[PDB]
Amino acid sequence: AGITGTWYNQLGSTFIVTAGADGALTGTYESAVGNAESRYVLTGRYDSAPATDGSGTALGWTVAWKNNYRNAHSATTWSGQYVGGAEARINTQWLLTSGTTEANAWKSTLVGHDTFTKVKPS
Amino acid sequence: AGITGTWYNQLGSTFIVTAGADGALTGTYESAVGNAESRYVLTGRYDSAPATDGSGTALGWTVAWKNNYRNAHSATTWSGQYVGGAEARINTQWLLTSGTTEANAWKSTLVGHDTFTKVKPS
Amino acid sequence: AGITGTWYNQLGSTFIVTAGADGALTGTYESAVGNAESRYVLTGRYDSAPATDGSGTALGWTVAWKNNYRNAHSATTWSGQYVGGAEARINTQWLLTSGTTEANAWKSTLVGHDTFTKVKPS
Amino acid sequence: AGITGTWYNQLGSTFIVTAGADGALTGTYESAVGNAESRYVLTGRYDSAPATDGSGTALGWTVAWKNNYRNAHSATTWSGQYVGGAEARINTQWLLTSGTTEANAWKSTLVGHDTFTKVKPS
Repeated sequence: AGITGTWYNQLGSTFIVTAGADGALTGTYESAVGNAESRYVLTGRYDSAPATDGSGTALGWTVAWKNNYRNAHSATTWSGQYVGGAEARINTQWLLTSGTTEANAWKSTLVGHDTFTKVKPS
Repeated sequence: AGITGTWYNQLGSTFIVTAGADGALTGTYESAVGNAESRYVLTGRYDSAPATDGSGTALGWTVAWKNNYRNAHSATTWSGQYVGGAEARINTQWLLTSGTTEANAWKSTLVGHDTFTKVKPS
Repeated sequence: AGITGTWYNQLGSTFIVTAGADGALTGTYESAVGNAESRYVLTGRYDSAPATDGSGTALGWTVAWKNNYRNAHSATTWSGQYVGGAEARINTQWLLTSGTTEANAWKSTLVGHDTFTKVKPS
Repeated sequence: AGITGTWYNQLGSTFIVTAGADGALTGTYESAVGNAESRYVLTGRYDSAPATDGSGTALGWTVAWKNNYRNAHSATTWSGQYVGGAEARINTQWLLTSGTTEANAWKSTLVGHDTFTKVKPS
């Protein structure tokens, strides 16, 4: 429970994630709101025995932007924490790297944040 | 091939990973050499068909810092690219997130970089 | 209008800043609203001829967390952009490096994000 | 106390910087080994009473990529620590932001690292 299920960020993006008993996160990422080729494999890990003091649950997952149809030659990883209950939400920061020449290494990695909630937004 | 194998970073951390045809990354991590008290589960994704024009192969992976010995209440994700050849390496940046309370949420995430080689460092 | 003035983020921090003619940012950052021993010097840079296509105004500044009464032995740099208009704001990502040692250098840099508006939260 | 002076990274970029006794950092950056058009104002802050326990000296500075010649509608912030001695060096992580539209704001900011030494490498 808790992590398992559908999450939406505040810009029309989805991922259905199942959380395993050991600490696994596997699922998909529907980069577009719906369509079977904006969909990408997702896998990750989470603190499957988190503090009880009212801290968040630490987690991260990875998606590589290749599927059956498309390749961005790149990948994103999210790192953050899960908060349950009233405003259940996943707070993250993310890195998105592209394969580059050595020459372009330096401009290879974008950084950002993102918040997913259990209820779609506007 | 290439990616599958054992990897070392400047600080003597190690990880043994398997790269699957799909795009799966599966192995373990160790943040303190010698001992298996720092053996944690790694799962990830990589670009199973990258752009042969000389660019790196994009990938990322996650490690939840909980195993059967200790629990850290935090996870790390690595974003980066793999390069093979005589100087084979994985160059990454990473986010380390600790579960916190609303209060310390601003102190939740560590950022860094990491270069992994097939050869143990001095 | 523009950048020059008073800004607020969600957590009760303010800075007052003057946007110099040729590209300077100078001012003070108060981490606690109405608290004297929490003012620190701010210095920065911004794009003084930003585009005319809707884009934001690139900017960044720095605070070394040392003043008259306190010294954290650390520093933050904010990088982001300014948007004027009805919903004026400065969207930022920040890095916070503390002085560490060789050994502990890995755990030296906090990463995050922040948004300042001309009009207080609640 | 030896922050002021000339600094190099491996991609043949320099900055010259003067560190006042008030926490100020003023200087020039020059992404080209030589070349007036490649010069940009630099301004920052550092910790002017750093601990003497073997920790680096925390600092950061900003550069807005507009000068008397060019405008890149962006700015970099570097955050990091000065390490003196004979292996003297400034270890940083940086954030590069361009002015984007709200639409492209997600790919606004690059991340990376950089090391500077008082001596040009390879």
